[PDB]
Amino acid sequence: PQFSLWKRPVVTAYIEGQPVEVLLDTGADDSIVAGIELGNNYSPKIVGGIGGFINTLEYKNVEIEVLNKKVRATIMTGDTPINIFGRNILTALGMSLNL
Amino acid sequence: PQFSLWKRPVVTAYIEGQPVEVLLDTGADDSIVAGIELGNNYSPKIVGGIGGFINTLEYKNVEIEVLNKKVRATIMTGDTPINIFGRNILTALGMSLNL
Repeated sequence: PQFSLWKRPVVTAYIEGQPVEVLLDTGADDSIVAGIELGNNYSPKIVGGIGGFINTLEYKNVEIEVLNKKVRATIMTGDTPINIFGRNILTALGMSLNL
Repeated sequence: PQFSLWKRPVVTAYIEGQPVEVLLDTGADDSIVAGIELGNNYSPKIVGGIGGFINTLEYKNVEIEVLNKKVRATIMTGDTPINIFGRNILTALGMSLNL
C-alpha cells in the first residue's frame, strides 16, 4: 500500500507454499532467503554486502506470494541475517519510492 | 518524484557541501558513507549486514541536500562499498514505499 520508512518494511511471504517473513530492501538488486529448500536447480552465486561477499544459490522462476499478488522471480538462498526482496521483486509487485 | 526499481534508486546528495552519489535503501536503518570528512565529534558505531559487520563513526545533526530537499541528519562513516541512505533520512525527506 504505502510504507512509512519509520518501522522497517517487513512483510510475511510464501516462497512456494513455505512461509517466510521478509524485508523490502530497495538497496537490494536481489532477494535472499536462508531457511528454505527450493530444489536442485540452483546456480552457485556470490553476492556482496555491507560487511563483504557471500555465496548464495540461485533458483530461477520461483512462485512467490506476497501482498496479495503472485510473482515468479529469482530467489537466492544463502546466509542472509534477514530475508530480503530486491528491486527484482519490488518491480514485479509494482512498487516505487514516492516523494 | 518517483523511483522505480528497474534501476537502483541512486541520486546525489550533499553532506555539508560534499556531494556523494547515494543509494536510497529501505533495508538500511542508518545512512552510511565513505569518503566524507565530517568531524572529530563522532561516536564509533558498529553495524552489520550481509557479509557481517563494519565499524562506523556515527555523526548526529548533519544537514543534507538531496532531491531538492534540505534536512539535518545522522549518518555514519565506514567502509561501506556504496553510499547508503538508510531510513533515518528516508523519513526526513519523508519517503514512502508504495505499491
